[PDB]
This record gives sequence, structure tokens and C-alpha cells, in this order.
Amino acid sequence: LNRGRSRQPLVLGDNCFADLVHNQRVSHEQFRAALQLVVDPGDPRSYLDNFIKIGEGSTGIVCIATVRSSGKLVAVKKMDLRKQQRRELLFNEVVIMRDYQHENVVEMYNSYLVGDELWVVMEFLEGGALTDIVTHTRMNEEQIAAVCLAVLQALSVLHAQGVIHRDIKSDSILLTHDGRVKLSDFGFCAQVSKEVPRRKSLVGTPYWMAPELISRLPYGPEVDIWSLGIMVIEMVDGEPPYFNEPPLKAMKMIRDNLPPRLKNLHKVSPSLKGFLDRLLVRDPAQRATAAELLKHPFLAKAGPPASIVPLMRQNR
Ligand SMILES: Nc1ncnc2c1ncn2[C@@H]1O[C@H](COP(=O)(O)OP(=O)(O)OP(=O)(O)O)[C@@H](O)[C@H]1O
Ligand SMILES: [Mg+2]
Repeated sequence: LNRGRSRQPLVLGDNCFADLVHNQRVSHEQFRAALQLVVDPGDPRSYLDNFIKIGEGSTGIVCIATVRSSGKLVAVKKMDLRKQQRRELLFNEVVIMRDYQHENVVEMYNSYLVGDELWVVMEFLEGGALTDIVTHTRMNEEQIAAVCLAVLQALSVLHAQGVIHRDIKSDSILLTHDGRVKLSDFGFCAQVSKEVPRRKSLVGTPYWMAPELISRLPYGPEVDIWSLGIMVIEMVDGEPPYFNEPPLKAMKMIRDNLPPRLKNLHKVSPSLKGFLDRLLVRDPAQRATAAELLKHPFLAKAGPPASIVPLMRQNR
């Protein structure tokens, strides 16, 4: 893989291929039949015009499209059954977004099976991803606080039912045109419960991976919180720590070193500094819960939606 500056997730888990990294007919038909039962029946192509590809992903492509009867725009994510890194994770794309209506979760309208593709029709977030903004601009604390608040509200809800997102980074936060903020990328979730306390699968984007996850130890909803820390580093410093190193070299460093600090603490409020110390804590048991964090003084800094508007490409 290694070049560095790589944004693309990495998906394995709980086996030998996952150790290696310390330095079909029957199954398909069964899996397809199962999905078929889980999704909404029908074919969206019967009600949707104008499919144009607008985005590429680890698990598939995204197109915009037109509700024929209404003119309304929708986004459609299309995922191949044969082209998945861990086929079973596709259940997430259907189940999660459905089970979690919330002001900070992207809305899902419907899901269908089309050929050997899973298709999810979801609301179109006209604002774009956070990543764009972070890589081409400097958010002030008011705007940063507004972002974390939204993300944290969503995470509190997922973690309440022991759902781990496993892919928290700017590429996963989307925006409406009027400065509202939604979490978006539920492809790689896992769940914990009273009888499955932790998980051991190696899933995430290298630079954003919690260090206990890298150390192949059993993890929990805590990993998301470390990743959020890293996302804060993006919003401030523009890219994650060790971004320029190759993913594998970066991980090694994350496992071994002390939690990363911001480049320049001269201009950052102690309120924000203190916040981030609650996120990037190596020992998970010490690291803060989204529940707790929602009460942190820093988030009272959070500006309204209107204060996010100027950050978006249309207005730069
Ligand atoms: N509802 C939406 N509105 C606008 N843009 C979207 C929407 N959904 C996705 N996109 C854009 O298209 C891309 C689609 O990839 P997405 O992040 O949805 O999942 P993925 O990388 O395929 O897999 P995973 O969900 O497992 O991380 C994103 O990078 C995002 O910028
Ligand atoms: Mg994504």
C-alpha cells in the first residue's frame, strides 16, 4: 500500500492476514438472498431519472439522481456484492441509517438490490465533505466547536446502543448548504453488547486508528473518540499526525509514541487544549465517553449553523 498521504480505509479482522501486518457461487447466492430479504423490494430505476456518478468510495460509487415525479434530488450509493473487502459489512449500509433518525445522521430513504449491487437512496448533502474545508482553510474555535458538537451528538446515540463507527474522519462528515452537519459513513460499523463486550477486527483508516486497535487488542466505542481527537487535529493543523509517512510506518509510530500534540499551542484556547486531552488518551478506560464530552465547557463555544456557511467552497 505504502506511499503516505493516503485517505483510504483498511478492512480485515481477527485472523492471520491481520497478524501478517505486524511488520464462490454458493456463498454469494446465499448472501444475495439474505440481502434481498433485508432490503426494500422493488427497483428505484422505475422512479428515478438522471443517474450521474458524483463520487467514489472504498465500497462503491455515489451518483446523484432525480425523483421523476417531483424534481427532488437524492444521492444513490451503489455497492457490488462481489467487490467487497468484507462482504458482511454491507448489512451496515442498510440497517444503521434506518435505525437511527437524528438531526446529525444522514437520512436514508430506501435500499434495494439491483443486479449484484446494493443501492441505497439517501438524502443529498449539498454542502460537501468536511475534508474539503479542512484541507483548504482554517476553522476558528467557534466553528470547530460546532462540528464536534454535531458529531458528538450522533456518536452519543450510536454508542448508547454500543455501535462503533470505526471510520471517524473529515471524509465522513457532510454538510448541508445552510451550515448543518451530519455524520455519514456507516459502512464499517460493528456492535458490542453485554455478551460481545469488545471487537478485535482491524478496521479503519490508518492515520486515524486508535492505538489499542493497532495493537490488536479488544476494543470498544472508545476508538471513535480517539479518531475524533485526530479529526480535531485536522481542523486545526490541516492533516492528521504522521500524514506524510506511509500508512504502515504511521501506525507503528501511533502504537509506540505518546499521544500527538498540536503543532502550535500559542493561539489555541486552554478550553480547546483541555478538550483534546480528553480525546487522545492512550488508555481507553481513561479516555472520555461521548456522553461525558457533550458536557465539556468547550462545546458551549459552538456557533450556529450560519457560522459554518462561510467555510464552504461556494463562499470562499
Ligand atoms: N448523501 C450524500 N450527499 C452528498 N455526497 C455524498 C453522500 N454520500 C456520499 N457522498 C460523497 O461520495 C463519497 C461516497 O463514499 P462514502 O463515504 O459514502 O462511503 P465508502 O467510502 O464507499 O464506504 P464506507 O461507508 O464503508 O466508509 C463520499 O466521499 C462523499 O464525499
Ligand atoms: Mg467515507
